[PDB]
Amino acid sequence: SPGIWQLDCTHLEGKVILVAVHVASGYIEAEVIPAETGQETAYFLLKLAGRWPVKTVHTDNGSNFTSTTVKAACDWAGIKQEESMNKELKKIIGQVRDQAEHLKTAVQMAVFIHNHKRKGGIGGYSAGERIVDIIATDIQ
Amino acid sequence: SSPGIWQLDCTHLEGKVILVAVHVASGYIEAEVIPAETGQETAYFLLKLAGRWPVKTVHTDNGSNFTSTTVKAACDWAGIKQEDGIPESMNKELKKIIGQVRDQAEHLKTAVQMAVFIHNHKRKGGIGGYSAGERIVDIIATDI
Ligand SMILES: OC[C@H]1O[C@@](CO)(O[C@H]2O[C@H](CO)[C@@H](O)[C@H](O)[C@H]2O)[C@@H](O)[C@@H]1O
Repeated sequence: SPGIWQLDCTHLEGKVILVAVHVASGYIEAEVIPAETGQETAYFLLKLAGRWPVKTVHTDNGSNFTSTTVKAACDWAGIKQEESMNKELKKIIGQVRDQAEHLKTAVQMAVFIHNHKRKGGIGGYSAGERIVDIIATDIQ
Repeated sequence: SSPGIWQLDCTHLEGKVILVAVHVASGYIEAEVIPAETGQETAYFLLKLAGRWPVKTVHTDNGSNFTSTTVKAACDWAGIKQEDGIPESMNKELKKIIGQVRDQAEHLKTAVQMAVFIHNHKRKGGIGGYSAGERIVDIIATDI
């Protein structure tokens, strides 16, 4: 399961947030985009796949994933197309929304907070640690 | 060669600005095309980067975008030690790869990400070696 991601959209302050969750780790990446378009989705996926070993993305079946540009991006990147941390992200965005002028800044603060937050006590791991451990282990 | 050290540079192509972050120990890169080297764009890039990797230190070219208060405030928030002026065949490398995929993309920003993808997946050191992508996670992993 190291190459499995789930992608979802969130709408906030009349803007769109694209969120990718690495399913096995809970690690997230996110971008704020003007609108939920095929071009933006394709670009997002291309960035994701240049950064992590992406094999499969699970999506809602919106039209932004059907587009020919998204299909070309996925073909090129070797990606196959097919809420727990999602309500959380919204939560953290609120907790810090005041520390920032723009929405996209608060979003990236929340991603930061989420990915570095240790789960559990001493002995625990953050999501950022889990994803790299999983991938490093897979590579052996 | 600490695992937490990144170098940021900029490169210009077709009248556009590419901000590049290089994980020094592994050669792994991240990049974005931005409208101009401003404080807020730079600060936004750094905050995203720090959200995705354990960034302890960033070496910069001391450009005016880094001396801006917006960037210094981002580094402070993210706990990044900003090291300005601390010392490049990487930019030559990225530009070369960008050339090899440029006719597959309608827009430069797309060709840049494709180039980043190719660089990070390229096996270095022969069939027996590893890519920058493999190297960064092997270096950064705390519990294998
Ligand atoms: O290069 C523009 C491209 O980047 C995206 C994210 O994929 O926009 C975000 O990232 C840029 C680079 O950091 C920022 O300049 C921009 O403001 C931010 O929204 C895409 O939306 C866009 O196509």
